[PDB]
Amino acid sequence: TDILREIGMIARALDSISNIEFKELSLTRGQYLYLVRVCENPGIIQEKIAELIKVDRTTAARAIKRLEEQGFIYRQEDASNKKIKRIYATEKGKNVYPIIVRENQHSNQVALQGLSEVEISQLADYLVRMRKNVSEDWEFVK
Amino acid sequence: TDILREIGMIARALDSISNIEFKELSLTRGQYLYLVRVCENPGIIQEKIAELIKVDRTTAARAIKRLEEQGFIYRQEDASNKKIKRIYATEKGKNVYPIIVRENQHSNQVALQGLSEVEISQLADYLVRMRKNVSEDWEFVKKG
Repeated sequence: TDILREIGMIARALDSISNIEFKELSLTRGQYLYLVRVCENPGIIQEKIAELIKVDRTTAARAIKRLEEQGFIYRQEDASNKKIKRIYATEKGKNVYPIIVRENQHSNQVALQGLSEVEISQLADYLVRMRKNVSEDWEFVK
Repeated sequence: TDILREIGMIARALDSISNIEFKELSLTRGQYLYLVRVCENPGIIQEKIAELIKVDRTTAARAIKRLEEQGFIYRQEDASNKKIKRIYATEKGKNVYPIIVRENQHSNQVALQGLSEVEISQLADYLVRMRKNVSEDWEFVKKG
């Protein structure tokens, strides 16, 4: 099979599922990805967020603004440097985060059905290496 | 290691690379995905393309609509049912398709650097299983 094509189909199917199940939480269209990174990294900046999620800064910028408008996060300029805008989860964001975490844990269980622990262990090694290979190529292309 | 987290980062990284490299070819934002499926499946219907690419029917309709506007594909209405449209690549779509095919092949080579033939074969098997797993779950979720 086409390895990258399979990876893309897995990613898009998961995204399509989330657009349905997170509809009532207003975290569709990948919004939950951003909230998860903000909750795991209080005080993080837009630039770093895009780096982690692997998207362009304009894309990340729009996602963050939307999350703010929906009340999941808030931003605060640094007193020292006005240029640094730190992102934090609001009470609402910290409230829904756990559901997203558990839903993600469930998605993994669904995706990994049929695979044993040692098989999942090898898979993990291959994927991390691929992610590193592709992330580096992205930097190079950027 | 969060397996799906890795899968997601790899997919988004590739998408981000495509948005830069296909910019002059008018195929960014995943548009190349639809052109490829159309060239691989001449005459395919919108419903089926969304199923293969794993997206909702409206997202696919939007992508297919943009491809038509940018002259990559055309849609012919079925004689028995005007609402059914078979999608075909235009001359422009066919001319560009090969470039996309080779660019995707290059992306796989970059991604798989270091992995042996045997490891890649095992990976392929694991990914096919995963894809079937999540595809059926999506199908179930959709059949609400």
